[PDB]
Amino acid sequence: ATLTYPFHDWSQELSPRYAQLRASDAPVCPVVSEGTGDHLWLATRYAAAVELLEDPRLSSEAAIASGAPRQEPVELRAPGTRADGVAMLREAGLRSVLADGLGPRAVRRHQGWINDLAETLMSALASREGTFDLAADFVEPLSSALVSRTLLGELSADERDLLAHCADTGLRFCGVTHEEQVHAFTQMHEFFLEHARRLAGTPGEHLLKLIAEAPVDHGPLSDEALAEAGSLLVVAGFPTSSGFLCGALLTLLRHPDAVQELHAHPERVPSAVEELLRYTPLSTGSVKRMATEDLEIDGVRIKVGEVVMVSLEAVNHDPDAFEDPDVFRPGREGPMHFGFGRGRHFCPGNRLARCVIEATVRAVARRPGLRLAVAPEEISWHEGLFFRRPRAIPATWHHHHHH
Ligand code: HEM
Ligand SMILES: Cn1cc(C[C@@H]2NC(=O)[C@@H]3CCCN3C2=O)c2ccccc21
Ligand SMILES: Cn1cc(C[C@@H]2NC(=O)[C@@H]3CCCN3C2=O)c2ccccc21
Ligand SMILES: [Zn+2]
Repeated sequence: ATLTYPFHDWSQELSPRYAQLRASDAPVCPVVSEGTGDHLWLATRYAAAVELLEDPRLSSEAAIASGAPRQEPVELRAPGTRADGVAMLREAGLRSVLADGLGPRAVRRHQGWINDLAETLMSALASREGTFDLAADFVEPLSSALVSRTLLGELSADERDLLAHCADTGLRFCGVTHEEQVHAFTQMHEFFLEHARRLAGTPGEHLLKLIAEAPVDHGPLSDEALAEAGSLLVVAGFPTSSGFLCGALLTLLRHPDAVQELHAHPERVPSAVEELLRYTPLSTGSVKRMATEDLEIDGVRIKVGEVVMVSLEAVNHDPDAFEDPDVFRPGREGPMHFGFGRGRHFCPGNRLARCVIEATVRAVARRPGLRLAVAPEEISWHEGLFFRRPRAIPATWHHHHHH
């Protein structure tokens, strides 16, 4: 009877399993990894997720460590490496560099070109008669520019392609062999071992530069430590940004009334950004934590060493938190969504993410003539990715009204 994980819901149609688990009485339900056979706890209710992700007895670092019970088929690392950029920066005493390079000051430095670039990419599409692909010709250049200009430094087109390929090949439940999946991480690691210092020295204020230039104990930060930072930034910023912006465009274009309302009321755009983060399902897996001591939540005993997963998508679609959870309702006042997680490990990139998301929403809201070119069921999805992404977003112009 035991349920295997994940649920193979690669499109935006969420698996019926979440509702089945949310209806269970317990705050966590047992599942078994389809890949490793590890037994895992899974939370799907908003209430349970708040308590679990606020608990200091559950450790992210410990669930990332090699050997932990895991949901993914292969370890997400170059073998023999720590591959925990967050722990790295904490160890190096560099938490403030990340906060400073992703905080509201950083956003203020980048929002100008981010908005100009969103507008450049969208106005460039106004010339297309017939069907064009918003994924290839809007999301990928915008997400590539975000990663290069705010995170890694000046990337060549080939380097961008390599890093994007490593993320798509490594961050998967299925669709590639184990050796190909390992090779994604070793290729990314070897790339940054060679190039991270050079990238950190390219012009601009990208985060890798700030990290490489920050004083730490005993000489400059090592090539291995910079490499660990590089791989963290790729997996944190690249497939997330491209997957989310793709899914958010699909949500907007499936709700032309919402787009038309934002066209008439730009002051409503920030509320729509937050609802996009609740409503648009990004990940096919779960955030995870390891218990560092026995604990009991609402009757369930979790033993030290066991791993607790929280499905943010399940949580964001919990009808006990959100009335009509499967309705895209941009003026929803609350409650607070789990699109960026919760607690200690709440996404440190959230301000930069919101900045790019808002730029994208406004580029659409200015042009309510932008339409999906096919029915939503006619969109094809990359199967097996941790971060959902359609193969293409075919779009077309009904008219060219803009302001
Ligand atoms: C420039 C873009 C981004 C950067 C630099 C970034 C950075 C990061 C980093 C470093 C972490 C790990 C934090 C930790 O474990 O302490 C993280 C976690 C997270 N990020 Fe972001 N991120 C970006 C974009 C996004 C986007 C677009 C989303 C969702 C739409 C997102 C959602 C999340 C979530 C839910 C977590 C929590 C994972 C957990 O609890 O283990 N991020 N991000
Ligand atoms: C942002 N983010 C952090 C982790 C944990 C761990 N931390 C790392 O630095 C390395 C780099 C390569 C893989 N890593 C990890 O999986 C993670 C996993 C899946 C998706 C996104 C993730
Ligand atoms: C919505 N959302 C969920 C996560 C957790 C991440 N999701 C996965 O599928 C993979 C599978 C193996 C481990 N994973 C994780 O820890 C996440 C990270 C960054 C940005 C957004 C995120
Ligand atoms: Zn108008």
